[PDB]
Amino acid sequence: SPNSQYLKTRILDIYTPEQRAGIEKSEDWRQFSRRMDTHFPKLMNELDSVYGNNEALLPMLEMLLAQAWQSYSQRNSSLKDIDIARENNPDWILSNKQVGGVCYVDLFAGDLKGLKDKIPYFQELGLTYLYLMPLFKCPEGKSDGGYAVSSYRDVNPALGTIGDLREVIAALHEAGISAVVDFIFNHTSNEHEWAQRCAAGDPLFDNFYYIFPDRRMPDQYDRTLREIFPDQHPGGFSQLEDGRWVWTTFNSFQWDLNYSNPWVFRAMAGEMLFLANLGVDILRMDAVAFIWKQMGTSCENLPQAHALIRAFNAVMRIAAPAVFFKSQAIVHPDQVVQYIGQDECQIGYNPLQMALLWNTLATREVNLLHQALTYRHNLPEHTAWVNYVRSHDDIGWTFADEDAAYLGISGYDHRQFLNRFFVNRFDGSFARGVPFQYNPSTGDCRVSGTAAALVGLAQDDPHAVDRIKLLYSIALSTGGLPLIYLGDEVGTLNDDDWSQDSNKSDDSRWAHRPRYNEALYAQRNDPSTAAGQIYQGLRHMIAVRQSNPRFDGGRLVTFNTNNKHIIGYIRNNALLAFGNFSEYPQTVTAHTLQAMPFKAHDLIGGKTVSLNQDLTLQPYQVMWLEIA
Ligand SMILES: OC[C@H]1O[C@H](O[C@H]2[C@H](O)[C@@H](O)[C@@H](O[C@H]3[C@H](O)[C@@H](O)[C@@H](O[C@H]4[C@H](O)[C@@H](O)[C@@H](O)O[C@@H]4CO)O[C@@H]3CO)O[C@@H]2CO)[C@H](O)[C@@H](O)[C@@H]1O
Ligand SMILES: OC[C@H]1O[C@H](O[C@H]2[C@H](O)[C@@H](O)[C@@H](O)O[C@@H]2CO)[C@H](O)[C@@H](O)[C@@H]1O
Repeated sequence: SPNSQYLKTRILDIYTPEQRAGIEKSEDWRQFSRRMDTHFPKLMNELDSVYGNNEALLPMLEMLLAQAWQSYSQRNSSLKDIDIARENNPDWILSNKQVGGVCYVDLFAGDLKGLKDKIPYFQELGLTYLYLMPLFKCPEGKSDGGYAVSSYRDVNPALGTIGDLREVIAALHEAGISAVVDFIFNHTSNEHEWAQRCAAGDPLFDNFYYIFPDRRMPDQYDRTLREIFPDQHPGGFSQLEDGRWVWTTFNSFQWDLNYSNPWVFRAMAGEMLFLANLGVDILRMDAVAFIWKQMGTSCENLPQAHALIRAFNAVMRIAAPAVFFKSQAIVHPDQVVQYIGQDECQIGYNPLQMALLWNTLATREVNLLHQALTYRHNLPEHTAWVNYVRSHDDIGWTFADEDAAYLGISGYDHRQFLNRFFVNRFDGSFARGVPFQYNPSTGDCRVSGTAAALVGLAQDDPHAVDRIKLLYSIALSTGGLPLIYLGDEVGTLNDDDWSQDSNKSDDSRWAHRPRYNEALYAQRNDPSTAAGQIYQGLRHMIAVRQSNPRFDGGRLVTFNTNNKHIIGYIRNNALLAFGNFSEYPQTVTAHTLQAMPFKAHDLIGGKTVSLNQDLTLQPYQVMWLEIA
């Protein structure tokens, strides 16, 4: 394998002797050169572990590195300052000051210019992180909400132009807000030029996807493949009009890119650099679990998949240090955490905590939640969880069967209950969600519906508002970067047109993808409305989280409350949080609190709480007690 010095000499060969001398003395090159030496070894090692002695590895690497230099050279000065800042502050992601929000530009603000006008609200809310859903060109009609990309360079015309996106990102930076977008690197739409040219037999795009002559291999692969959208098609393949079959983990119009082809890595690395120079701070690595296939395996979380992401990481460490990755692996907890690392994905969605928040509301028992916060919360240094309550996607019950078994709980039976409860098919349920992808051959099913709809706000359940504040309080204080599903802060309900919409009716996730509700937002400052109660409640926790250093970092120590309905944990050995998941008053005995100070200030209610006597929490009450 070649080394950093050798490759750098060849990168400079594109310059005339006179030009070369000038480049080598420039600041840009000095920085690039330094980063090459520091991070190239990792890049080479990761790529070698995946491609081995492939003849195209060296040629691809030099092409990519030449691109990396040009990209860094062109990179805007303001972005390079951010590169330096984060390069010397890897834990910026762990700061309690961070609070993120996510929205669809079209649903929330119409278009990019309209989004730009919403920035003042984002600052009002206190956001320092804004994640925007798929913005680029995609097939008209069904595109899996923009996740079927037909062009990584051209913005969806309905949203604006690439120029408007640049302006938006710069406006967010001016407002002290980081820009976060998806890096849909596991697949493209079947209308993408690469897909068309590959299928057409263009030699320049040979093996860019996984195409087969018949069902021989697809049937073999399907013996071990998990079905993501069983409603759309069985297994992981779709048939082309000409009779061939293509690997399609998700919708039939989404073709899995073939990373076993080094030129695919190079191609996508190029797209990553493009986004990088737009000033994107964080890239949501869509479907990281599926980027490597191997017959006989689930084709999820394979070693090469992890290696490739680490290879991508190195490319950013070299040509755009400010760009961090956000893993979005919704898989077994043991696999989820493997994507999180300083040299892989610095942050990642925490589906375990999210799924258990909802589980606890249904069961009223914090057992599983406590277990998770105790054994699966702390992460390696320089990494953090992205804690959330809801997202653009359905809710999956991704807790570990092995973990549940320890608690005497049958995963299969328990999920059946949860699914029934949240789709209002369980006596007394307050949830008003709808099913998603019920799989008759496995019994699996997921849930769609907004946070407000799932807690009973649709029917005006008197506990609805408190439930919302309770869930968000935990995502906001356990340690990690909290990501609010914009619209939740005012109690937005399900969209009630999706089921009638020809392009959405077969995807219930659209139920929880409502448009900006002018009426609810207009009530955010009115304490007598649910919108106001929710907004002020959440805004206060946001204010406290960001100004109080006791919430800093991502580490926590659980506290045994001795009450199966109350969750408890301590941050920095100075903040004791209690959360009552019961609709009835619940007590934490004075005996249980003997090690605590006689009195402590509750940052939530603002009152002084006595801990030398039984502490009774009202239904769904949350307390953030300063014990130090
Ligand atoms: O305040 C609301 C209700 O609270 C109480 O009922 C709770 C239970 O206390 C919880 O434990 C839970 O019960 C679920 C259980 O979590 C779930 O696993 C499932 O249990 C199955 C089990 O999986 C299966 O292996 C086998 O053992 O059968 C079990 C029973 O079907 O389903 C349980 C619910 O049926 O949630 C309920 C509901 O919140 C309290 O007892 C109620 O009176 C009260 O209304
Ligand atoms: O904050 C220290 C410790 O307090 C509690 O421990 C209790 C325990 O539950 C009782 O069984 C008894 O031993 O008194 C202890 C207090 O001195 C929490 O339960 C525990 O998690 C926490 O670490």
